[PDB]
Amino acid sequence: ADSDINIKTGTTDIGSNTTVKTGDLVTYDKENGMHKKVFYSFIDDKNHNKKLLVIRTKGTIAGQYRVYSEEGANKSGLAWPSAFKVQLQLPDNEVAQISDYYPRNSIDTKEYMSTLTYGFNGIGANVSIGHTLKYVQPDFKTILESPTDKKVGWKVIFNNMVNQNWGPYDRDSWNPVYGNQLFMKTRNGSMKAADNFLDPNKASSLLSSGFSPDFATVITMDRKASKQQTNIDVIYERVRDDYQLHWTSTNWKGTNTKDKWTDRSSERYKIDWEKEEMTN
Amino acid sequence: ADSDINIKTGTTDIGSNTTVKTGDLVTYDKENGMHKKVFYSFIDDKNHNKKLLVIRTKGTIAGQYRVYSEEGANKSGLAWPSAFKVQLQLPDNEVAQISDYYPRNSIDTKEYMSTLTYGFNGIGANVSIGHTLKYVQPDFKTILESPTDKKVGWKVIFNNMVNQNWGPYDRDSWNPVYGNQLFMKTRNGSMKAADNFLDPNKASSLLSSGFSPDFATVITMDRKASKQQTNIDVIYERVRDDYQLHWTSTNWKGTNTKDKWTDRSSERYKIDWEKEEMTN
Amino acid sequence: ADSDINIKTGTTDIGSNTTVKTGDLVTYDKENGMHKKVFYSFIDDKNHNKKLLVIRTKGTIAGQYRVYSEEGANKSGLAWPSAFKVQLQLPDNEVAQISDYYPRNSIDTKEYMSTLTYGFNGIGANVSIGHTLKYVQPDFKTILESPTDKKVGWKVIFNNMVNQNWGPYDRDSWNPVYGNQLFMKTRNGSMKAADNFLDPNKASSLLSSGFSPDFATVITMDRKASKQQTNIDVIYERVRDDYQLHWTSTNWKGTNTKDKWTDRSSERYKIDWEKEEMTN
Amino acid sequence: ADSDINIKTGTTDIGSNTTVKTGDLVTYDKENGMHKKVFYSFIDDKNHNKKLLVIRTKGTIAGQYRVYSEEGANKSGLAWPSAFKVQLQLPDNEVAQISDYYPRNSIDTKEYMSTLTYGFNGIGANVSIGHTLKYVQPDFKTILESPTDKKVGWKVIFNNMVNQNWGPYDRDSWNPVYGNQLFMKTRNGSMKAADNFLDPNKASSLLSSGFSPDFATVITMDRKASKQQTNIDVIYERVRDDYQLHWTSTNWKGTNTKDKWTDRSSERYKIDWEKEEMTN
Amino acid sequence: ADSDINIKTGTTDIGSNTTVKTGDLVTYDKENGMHKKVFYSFIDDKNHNKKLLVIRTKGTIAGQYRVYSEEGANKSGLAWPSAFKVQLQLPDNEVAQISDYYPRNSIDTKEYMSTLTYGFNGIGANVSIGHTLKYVQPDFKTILESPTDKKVGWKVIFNNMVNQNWGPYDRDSWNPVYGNQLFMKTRNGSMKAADNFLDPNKASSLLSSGFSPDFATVITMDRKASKQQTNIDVIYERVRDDYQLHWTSTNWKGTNTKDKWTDRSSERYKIDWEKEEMTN
Amino acid sequence: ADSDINIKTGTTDIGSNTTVKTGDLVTYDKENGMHKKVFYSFIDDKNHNKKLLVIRTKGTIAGQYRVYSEEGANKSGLAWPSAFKVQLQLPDNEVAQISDYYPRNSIDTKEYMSTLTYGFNGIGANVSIGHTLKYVQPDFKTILESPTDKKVGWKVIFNNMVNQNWGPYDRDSWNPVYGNQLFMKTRNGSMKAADNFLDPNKASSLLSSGFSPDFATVITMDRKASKQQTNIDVIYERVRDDYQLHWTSTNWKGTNTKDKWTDRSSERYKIDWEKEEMTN
Amino acid sequence: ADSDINIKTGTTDIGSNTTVKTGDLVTYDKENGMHKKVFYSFIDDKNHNKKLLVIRTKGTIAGQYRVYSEEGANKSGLAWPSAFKVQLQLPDNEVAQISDYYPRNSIDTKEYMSTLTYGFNGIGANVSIGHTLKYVQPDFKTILESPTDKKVGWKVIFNNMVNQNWGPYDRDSWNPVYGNQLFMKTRNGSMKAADNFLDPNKASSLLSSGFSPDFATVITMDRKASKQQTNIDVIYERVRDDYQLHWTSTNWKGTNTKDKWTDRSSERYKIDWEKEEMTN
Repeated sequence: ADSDINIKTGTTDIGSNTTVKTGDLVTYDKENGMHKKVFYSFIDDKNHNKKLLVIRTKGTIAGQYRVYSEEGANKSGLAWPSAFKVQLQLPDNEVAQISDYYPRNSIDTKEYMSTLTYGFNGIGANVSIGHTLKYVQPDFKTILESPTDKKVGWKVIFNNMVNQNWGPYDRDSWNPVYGNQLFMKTRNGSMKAADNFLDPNKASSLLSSGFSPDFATVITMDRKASKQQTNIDVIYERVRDDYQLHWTSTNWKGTNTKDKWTDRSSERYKIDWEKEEMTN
Repeated sequence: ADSDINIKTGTTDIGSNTTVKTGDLVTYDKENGMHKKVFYSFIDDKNHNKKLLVIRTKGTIAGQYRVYSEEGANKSGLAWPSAFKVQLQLPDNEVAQISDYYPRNSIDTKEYMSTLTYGFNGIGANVSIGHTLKYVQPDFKTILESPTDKKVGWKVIFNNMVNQNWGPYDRDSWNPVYGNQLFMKTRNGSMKAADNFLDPNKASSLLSSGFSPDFATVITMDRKASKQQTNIDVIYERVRDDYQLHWTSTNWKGTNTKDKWTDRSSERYKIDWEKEEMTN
Repeated sequence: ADSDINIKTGTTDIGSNTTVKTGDLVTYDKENGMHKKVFYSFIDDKNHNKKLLVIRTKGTIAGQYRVYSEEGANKSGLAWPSAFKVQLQLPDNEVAQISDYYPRNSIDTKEYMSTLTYGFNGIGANVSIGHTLKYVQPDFKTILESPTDKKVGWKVIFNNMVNQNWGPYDRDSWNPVYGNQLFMKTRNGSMKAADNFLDPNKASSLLSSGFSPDFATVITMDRKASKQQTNIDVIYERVRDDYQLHWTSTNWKGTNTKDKWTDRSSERYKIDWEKEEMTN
Repeated sequence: ADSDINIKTGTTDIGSNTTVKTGDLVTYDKENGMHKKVFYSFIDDKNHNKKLLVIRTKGTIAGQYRVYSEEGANKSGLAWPSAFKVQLQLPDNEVAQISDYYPRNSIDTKEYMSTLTYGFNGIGANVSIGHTLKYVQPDFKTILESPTDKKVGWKVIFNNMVNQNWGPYDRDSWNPVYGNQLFMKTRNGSMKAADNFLDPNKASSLLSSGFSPDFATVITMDRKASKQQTNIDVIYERVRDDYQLHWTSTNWKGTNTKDKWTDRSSERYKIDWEKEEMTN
Repeated sequence: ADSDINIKTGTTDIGSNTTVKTGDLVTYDKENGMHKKVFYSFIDDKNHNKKLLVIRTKGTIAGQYRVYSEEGANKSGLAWPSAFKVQLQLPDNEVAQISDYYPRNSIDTKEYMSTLTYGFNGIGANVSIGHTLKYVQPDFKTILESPTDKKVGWKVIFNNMVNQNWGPYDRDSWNPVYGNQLFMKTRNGSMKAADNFLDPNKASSLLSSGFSPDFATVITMDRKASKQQTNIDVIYERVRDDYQLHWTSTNWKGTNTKDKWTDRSSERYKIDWEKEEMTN
Repeated sequence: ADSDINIKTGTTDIGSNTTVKTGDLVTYDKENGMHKKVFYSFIDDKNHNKKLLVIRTKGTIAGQYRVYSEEGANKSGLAWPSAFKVQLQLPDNEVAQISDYYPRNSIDTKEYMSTLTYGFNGIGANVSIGHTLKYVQPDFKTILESPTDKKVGWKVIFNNMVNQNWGPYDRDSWNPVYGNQLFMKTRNGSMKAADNFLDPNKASSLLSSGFSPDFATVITMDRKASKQQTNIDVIYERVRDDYQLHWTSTNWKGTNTKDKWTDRSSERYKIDWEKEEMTN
Repeated sequence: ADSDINIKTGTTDIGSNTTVKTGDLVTYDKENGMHKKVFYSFIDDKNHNKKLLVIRTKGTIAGQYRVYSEEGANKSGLAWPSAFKVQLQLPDNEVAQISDYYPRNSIDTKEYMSTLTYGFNGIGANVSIGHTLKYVQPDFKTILESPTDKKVGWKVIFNNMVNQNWGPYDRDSWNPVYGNQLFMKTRNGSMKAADNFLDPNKASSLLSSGFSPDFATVITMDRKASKQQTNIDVIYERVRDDYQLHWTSTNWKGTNTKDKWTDRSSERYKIDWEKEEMTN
C-alpha cells in the first residue's frame, strides 16, 4: 500500500518515539449476561496535530438460546439471538470526533463459469449450454452500520444456517407443508414439542455460546480545546426472535417472529485527556 | 521488484532520516450523510528534489437505500446507490502537481479450458468437444477515472448482484414478462408493493450500510516556489437510481432508471507548505 | 488490524520495557489420568493501569476409551470420552477480574453453487437445474462456554466421525435395523461381542490417546487493592458415554447413552501479586 | 536465489552505506491526455565500478474509448485503445548504457489432464478416452519489446475480451452472419447504431479509464567519462483501432480495422551525473 | 496467539538474556539398528521459577523390511515394521517432572458436500440427490500416547497403503478369494513365493528405509531441590508383523499376523543440573 | 534447511563482515541482436579458504521470429527461435574452478487419480473403472546442461505450444492431411502463403520478443595461486528452425526442420583477483 | 516448533557468538563425469559440549543417457541412469560420529473421496456408489538409506515416467504385445531401431542432463579426543539399466534389464579439527 508510492514502509504511520498510556476496564451485566471490555490507549504524538484514543470494544454477548416457554405437548417456543450489536455513541455537545474505525464494509465476490459442449453419436448431434455460479455464505454477517461524526456502530446478523446437513434455511424461508424449518429437529416427530428443537451443539456456536466482539474506534480531540474532558457511552445489545412450532395432527409446523425481544446494556465512560486516563 | 535489479530493498524509496508531520481532518455532512476524513502527511526529504504531501481520502458515504415514495398498493419506488465517487481537484492556477495515486487500474484475467472426449459402445463411437471459461465478478468495481495533472478521481460502480441465490441481475437486465428483477422480493406476490422489496440485509452491504473509501494522492510542489500555499478541493458524491415496480394484474414488473439523483459534498482545504500544515 | 488505522504496528500493545516473571506448575491426577500444566506470567507495565496475569491452561486429559464391561457373548459395553472441558473459576469474593481469553467463538462458512444446463438432441430439448453446498466438519468442536466476570470455561464436544470410510455417524444417528453404528466394527459379525468394537487406532486420536488443551485467560487486578492476594480454582473434566451393543439373532445392534459418567479434577492456586508468584 | 549458493542474503546487492539522491518529474500532455511521471534515483556506490540511475516510468495513458463519428442510424464508429507503449530511447552518440530493466518476458504454462474410463453394463462394455487442457488468458499482455544497448521499450496489447459473459472475442474473430462482435451490445437490435455499443463499464477498465505504466530501466555510465551529461528521450503512445458496425437489414454486423490512429508523446530529459540531478 | 490478547509478541516467552548450555549424545544399537540422538539444552532463566531441560529425541529406527524365511516354492514370509515407538520414562523416585511435549494430538477434519439436481425431458422429470465426503489419509499416524507426570511416549502406526495404484489396503483388510493383499506383487503369479513380494521401492519409504523421529520433552525441576541430579531412561522400539502368503493351487493368498516381534533399545542418562550437563 | 539441524539460520553462510566489490559489464552484439550483461561480485572472506566470484549472466537474446523468405503465393518460410543457450567456459589451463551454479535440474511431479463407481437400475447393475493423470507443461524448459570443472552451460528448449486454443502442437507433431500445424494460421485458407502465419502476438512472447537469461556461476580460486589472473569466455546463442508451408491444391501443409541456423556470440573477459576487477 | 513450548525462537539453536570457518573443495571425475562439491563448515561453540562439522555434499552426476550400441536395423540398446546415490562413510576406527542429516524420510499422504447418489425417473429409481483416491507421484524418489553411526547415504530412484502424454510407465511395466514401452518413441514404427528412442528432451531432465545433489551431514567429535584428526570417504555413484528393443516383424518390442552397470567415484578427505580445515 504505502510502499507502492515509493514511500518507505511505515513512514506515514504515527505513534513513533511516543509513550502510549494504555488501560483496561472490565464490566459484567449479570442481568443481561453481557461481558464488557473497553481496552483503550492514548497515543499522544507531538508531530500529529490532534490527540488520539483508540477504543477496543472487546467483550462477549451471551447467546441466550433456550426454550423460554412450553404450552402443552403440541406447542412450544424458542428464543434465539437474531443479531448482536455494539454501538459507541458520543454526546453531540462534546467537541471530540471519531476519526477511524475497523472492521469496515467489504465488497463481495462470486465466480461465474460458462460451458458449451456438443458431441456426435453414431448421428444424433447434440448441443449443451450451461453456466454455474458459486459464492461463500457466512452464517453471520458483520455489517458496519452507517457511521457519523459522533456515533459509530456495528451489528452482526443471521445470514442463514444449514440444518441436519440439508438446506440453508433462513428467517424468511417458508414451506407450505412444514413451514419454517430453521430449528426443527424432526419433521414427522412423535416426541414432546418442548424437546423437538435442534440441539444447540448442532447449531452454530454463536447462537448458544455467545458472540465475542472485536472493534476499534479511534477518536481525536483538538489539542487547544477549552476543556480536556469528554464522556462517552458504549452500548451492547442483542435482538431475539421467538421460534414457535406446533403439531398440525400430521406433522410439525414452525413459525418465526422477527425482533421479539431487545435488551440493551449501556455504560458511560469519562475521558480525561489531560490525565490520559478514562474512568468507568 | 526493486530487488530484481540487484538493488538492495528500500534503497530507492524515500522518507529516510526525516520527520514527517502527519495530521487529521474530520468533517461530517449531515445533509448528505457523508463522513469525511483527509488524513495527510508532509514528507520533506532533503535528498528528494521536491516536497511531498500524501492525502488519504478515508471516510464513508452512506448507502441511502430506502423506498423514497409509494403510490397506492400497486406502485412503489426505491432509491439505491448506483455508484460512489471521490474526486480530488486542484486549481489550475496553483503550481502543485499530483505525482502518484493508489489504487490503480488492474488487468483482468480468465481461465480457459478445452475438452475432447470420444468413446465406443458395444459400437456407437461418439465424439464430444467442449470448452468452459470462468472468471470472478465483483459486485462493485473500483475504477480509477482518468487522472490528469491537477485532477484525480475514483469511482465505484454497480457490476451486478445475485438475487435470492438465483441469477446475477444487473442494471441492464430485462425480462419481457417480469422486467428487471434486480430488487424484486417475490414474482407472483400478493403483498403491498411498498413492502415487496428485497430486504437490505440480503442485498450487498454497500447498498444500505455505505461505502468507506481508502485512496491516496501524493502531490509534489517545487521547492523554490514563489508562494508556499495551495488550496485544494475534495469532492465526495453518490449517484442514485430509481427502481420502480408495479403490478400488471398477473405479476410484478420492475424497471430501473439510471442516474436519477446525484448529491455532491465539496470541501476546500488550504495547504501551508512552509508551516507543514493544512487547515480545513 | 492495528496498521489499518494508520497506527504503527505494535504501538497499542503492552509489555514493553518490562520484566515479566513467568513460571510453571505441573500436577498429575493419577485417579483420573489428567495431566495438568498452569504456565503463567506476571506482566507488570507502569503505563498500563492494572496488573496482568496470563494463565496458560496446558495439560492433557486421557481419552479413557476401553470396554468397561462385557456380559456374555451377546452383550458388551464401551465408554468413550464424549467431551472434554476446562473451567477456570474465580471466587466472587475476590476483586480480580478476567480481562481476555483465547480461543473464542468463530463464524462458520459454507460455499453455495448453482447450476443451469439445457441442451438439445437430434429434438428432445432438456433442462437441468441443480445446486450444491459444501462445508468442513471437524470431528471435535472447540466451543467457548459463555464467560462472565469471575468464570471462564471451554469445552470440546464430539461433532461426528467417519466409520470404516463410510458415513459420518454421530451420537444422534439411528438406523432401524442396526441402530447407532458409531463404533460397530462389523454388521453381520459372528465374533464375540466384547471384541466387536472399532479399533482405537482407526478411531480419532482424541478418543483413546487423549486431548491436550491450550487456553489463555488474562486476569487483571486493581493496582491499589487493599489485599494483594487472590486464590483461583482450575477444573478439568471429561464426560463419557456408554456405548452398548447386543446381538438380535440376525445382526448386531448398538445404542449410545449420553453423559453417563463425569469426573472432575479441581485444583486451587493462590496468587501473590506483591511477590509476583502463585503457588500450588 | 542468492541464498542457494550459500551466500548470505543481500551480500551481492548494491546500494549499501550510500546516499541516493532521488527525484521526481511530472508532465501532462493535454493534447493526448497522457500523464507522465519519471521518478528517478542516482545510486552512487564506491564499490560498484559504474554509476547507476534507475528510471521509473510511472504515469498514465488515457483510454480514449468513445464513438468518434456516426453516419446516420445504420452506421457508426468506435475508437478504442488497441495497445499502449512506453519507449525509453537514448542517443547513440552518448556513452551511457542501459544495464537492466523490469518487468521481463516470462514463460507461460498450461495444465494437461488425461482420462481413461471403461465400464460394463448388464453387457455393453464401453471405453472412453478424453483429455482436457486449461490455461489463463489475461485480457492485456505486457510484452517487453526486444531491448538493445541504447533503446528499451514495453508494450501492452489486447489479448481478448469476454462480451456479455459469452465468448472470448478478439480482434481476429469473425462470424459470417454477424461479423466481429467485439463490442456489439445487441445482435438483433432495433436501436440507433451510435448507441448500440457495449457500455464502457462492462468492458475492461483499461479500454476507457486508461493504463498506468510501471517500468524500470537502470542505466550505467562510465565513471571516468570525458563529459558527465547524457540527454534521454522517453516516449509514450497508444494505438487505436476503428470498430465499425452497420445494419444489414436483418442484423448488426461489425468490423474492426487494426492500427488506425497512433499518437506519440515524446519528452527529452537532460541528465547531469556530476550534479546528480536530471532536469525536464 | 499471544498477540490476540494485545500482549506484545514474545513477551510471555522465556529464555531471554540467558546462556543455554546445549549438548549432544549419539549412540548406535547395531543389534537392533536404531540410531540414537538426544540433543538437549539447559535453559536457566532467573525470572522463571524452575529450571528447564528440553530433550530432543532425534535419531532413526531402521525399517527392517525383508523376507525372514521361505518354506519351499509355495510358502514364504515377510517381516515389516508395524509401528515405531519412542518412550521417555523418568523414575518415580525423582522429583523432576515433564512440563511440555511436542507434537501433540490434533483434531481431524473432513469436507461434506450435498447435491440436489432435477431436470426435465421432452417429459420424464427426474430428481437426483447425492452427497460426497472427502478427507486425507496419511500412511502413518503420529499418535502421542497418553502422557503422565513421569512418562511421555509417542508411537507411529500403519494407517494403510495403496498397492499397485489400486486400493488402500490395511492390516485388517480381507478378501475371501485372495486374502489380505497388503504386499502381494501379483495375484495369479507363477513365480517363486519368496520373490512374489512388493518391491520395497514401490512401498512406503518408512517400511524399508526407516523412520527418523523428532520429538521434544521439556522437563522442569524445583530450584531448591535437595539433590541436583536425576537419571532418565529413553526407549526406542519397533513392532514387526509377519506377512505370510502361500499358493492355493489357483492363486496366491496372503495373511498378516499383528505384533509378532518387538525389539526395545533402552538407554539411561544421568542429568547433573548443577553442572548443566547430562552424560551417557 | 539449515535450521532443521538445530543450527542457527545463516550460521553456515558466508560473506559476513566483508566488503564485496561488485561491478557491471554491458555489451551489445548488433549483428545477432544479443544484449549482454555480466554483473559480477568479488566476495573475499578471510574465514573462507578460497576466493569467490559470482557471475550473473543477465542479458537478452532477441527472438528473431520473421518470415525469412517467400517463394510465390503457394510457398513460404518462417524462422523461429528453437532454443536459447548460455555457456560460460573457462580455459583448462587456468586453475580457477566453478563451485556452484543456479538454477539446477528439478524433479517433475504428476497427480494420479483412480475411480471405481458401480450402480444399480430398476436392474442393470453396471460397473465403471477410470483413472486420470494431470501435470503441468511449460512452453519452454530451462534445462541445465551437464556441468564440469571448467564449463557450465544452460539451455532453454521448445516444449510445445497451444495454437488457436486447440491442441498442444510441438516440433514432432505430424498430421497426414495437414502436416505439422505449429504456426499455421488457417487450415483451408485462401490467402497468400507469406501472410498465413500465426501472428507473433498470439504465439509465446519468447518466440518474437526474446528471452532474458538469469543465471549464476560462482567460481573459486586458490588463495596461494602463483598468478592472480584468469580469463573467461561467455557464449550466448540461439538455434532457429525453418518452418515451411505450401499449398497442396486442397489445404495448407506445413513442415518443420530442426536446427537450421545457429548463431553464437562469444565474449572474453579477463579477471584480476588481486585488483578485484574483471575487464571486458 | 520451538515456540510452541513457550521457548523464545532460536533459544535452543547453536552457533551464536562464534566464528565458523567455512570452506570449499571442488573435484571433477572426468572418467565418470561426476562433478563434486564438499562445502563444509566448522562450528565451534564453547557452550556446546562437542565440536561440529556440517558437510554439504553438493555436486552433479551426469545423466549418461545415450544409445550405447546398435546391432543392425532391428536391434538397439539404450543405457539410462536408473538411480543416483551419495554415500558418506567414515572409518570405524575413528571416534567421530555423525549427529544429524538432511533431508530425511517423510510420510506420504493421499486423499480419499466417497460418493452416494440415487435418483428417480418418471420411475426407475437408481442408486450409485463410488469412491476416488488421488495422490502425487514424483518421477524420482529421494530415499534416505538407513543411516548408522559411521555411515550415512542417500539414493534417488526411478519412480515412473509418462511417455508421450500417455501412461505412467515404469521399470516393471509389461505389455504382452509391445513389452515395456518406457522409452519407445513409436509403436508401429518403420524407422531404424537405433533412432527409435524417445528424445532426451521429452524425457525427464535428470535422465540426460544429470542430477545435482544437496545433502547435509553434521558430524560431532569429542572435545578431549587424543588425536584431533579423522579422515572421511565420500562416494558418488549411478546405476544404469540396459533398455533393449527389437522388431518382431509386426511391431517394436522393448525390454529393460535392471542394474546393468554401476560406476562409483570415491574421494578421501582428511579433517584437522585443531586447524579447523580439511584438505582434499
